[PDB]
Amino acid sequence: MYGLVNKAIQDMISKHHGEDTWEAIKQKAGLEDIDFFVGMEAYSDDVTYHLVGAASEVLGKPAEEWWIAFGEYWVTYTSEEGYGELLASAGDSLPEFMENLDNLHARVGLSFPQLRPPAFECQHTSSKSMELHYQSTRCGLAPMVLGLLHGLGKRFQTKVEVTQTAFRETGEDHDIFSIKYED
Ligand code: HEM
Repeated sequence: MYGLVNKAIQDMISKHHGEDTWEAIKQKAGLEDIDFFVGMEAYSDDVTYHLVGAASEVLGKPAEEWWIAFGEYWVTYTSEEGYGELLASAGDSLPEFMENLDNLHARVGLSFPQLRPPAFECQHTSSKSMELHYQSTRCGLAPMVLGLLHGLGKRFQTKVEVTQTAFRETGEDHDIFSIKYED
């Protein structure tokens, strides 16, 4: 993934747990040599998965829970490190934001030429609920998606109830979530 994802993970860990801990994770992740992540440069996806795995091993929480925290953090991080206006442009409610998300990543992808973005399709079941289809070229990021949804709930001051109803990792086609939301 592009370096800014890896910077966000370093930032979250460093902010929440201090620099010393970060270094132990980075070493455990096999990344001691990498002096710093370059935000606009592409890295092997392995780098990200290893950081998350090393974070779990060092701080002893399941990786799924790290991905959730990271997903939530990403909503603030992007808003604060150069993508505040882009986020604002994608709307001011959860269902509108989710409808715009593919176009938001198309916009990111004009700037990050090698981007492999997720794909999100909404099927609205009422004015306050939807089924969300999440398609990805990657494995294991559903929990990041749960955390991102919670991040968006906070951004829009909206209560978001999310339950995963289909799983990419089993045979099923792709991850699906049922979501209810209200203000
Ligand atoms: C705020 C709501 C957002 C959500 C819910 C979201 C969702 C996701 C998800 C689930 C992924 C994981 C990749 C995959 O599924 O294959 C991802 C990747 C990524 N997103 Fe977004 N995203 C959001 C906002 C943004 C913003 C504002 C940016 C601006 C930079 C951004 C840039 C990226 C980048 C660089 C990647 C890594 C993909 C790669 O390197 O190929 N995202 N996003």
